[PDB]
Amino acid sequence: PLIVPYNLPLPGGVVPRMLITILGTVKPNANRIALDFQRGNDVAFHFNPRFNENNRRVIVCNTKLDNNWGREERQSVFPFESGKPFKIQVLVEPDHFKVAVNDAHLLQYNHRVKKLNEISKLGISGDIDLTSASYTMI
Ligand SMILES: CO[C@@H]1[C@@H](n2cc(-c3ccc(Cl)c(F)c3F)nn2)[C@@H](O)[C@@H](CO)O[C@@H]1Cc1cn(C2(CF)COC2)nn1
Ligand SMILES: [Cl-]
Repeated sequence: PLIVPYNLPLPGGVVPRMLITILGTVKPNANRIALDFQRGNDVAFHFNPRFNENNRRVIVCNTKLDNNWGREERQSVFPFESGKPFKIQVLVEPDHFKVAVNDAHLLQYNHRVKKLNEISKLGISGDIDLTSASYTMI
């Protein structure tokens, strides 16, 4: 186990068939979790479970370019529970990131940042106990 915030290097960026697995436990009274796939200061893919946005649970996904947040893609299907162990898997495909949580498909996010081989860091932050963060090629 690791203390957040944690930054997982992605040397030479990401490539299709790369499967990034984040294991942890959601804190009791969790408010937010964030994964930030970064290309330098740009956030190619921000994955942001929010546990109480206007008393609703929502997944917010977005890209940050030149320090500006773009168009949010939102999803009400919310597989996380306060206090429970989770597995987030981000599978890099040619045209999108595919996200599955606890072995159930959650969402796809089309590549806005095109230079996959420059998405060289993954930041992990928010209301989790981080167990591990790793990747393999499928
Ligand atoms: C509150 O800041 C949010 C941003 N955010 C979260 C964290 C964050 C830090 C620390 C921790 Cl531990 C975490 F879990 C975290 F999520 N940092 N920045 C990010 O979630 C963004 C996504 O779109 O939304 C917000 C910012 C935002 C959104 N917008 C619009 C365009 F998108 C929506 O109408 C205009 N303009 N600004
Ligand atoms: Cl944090």
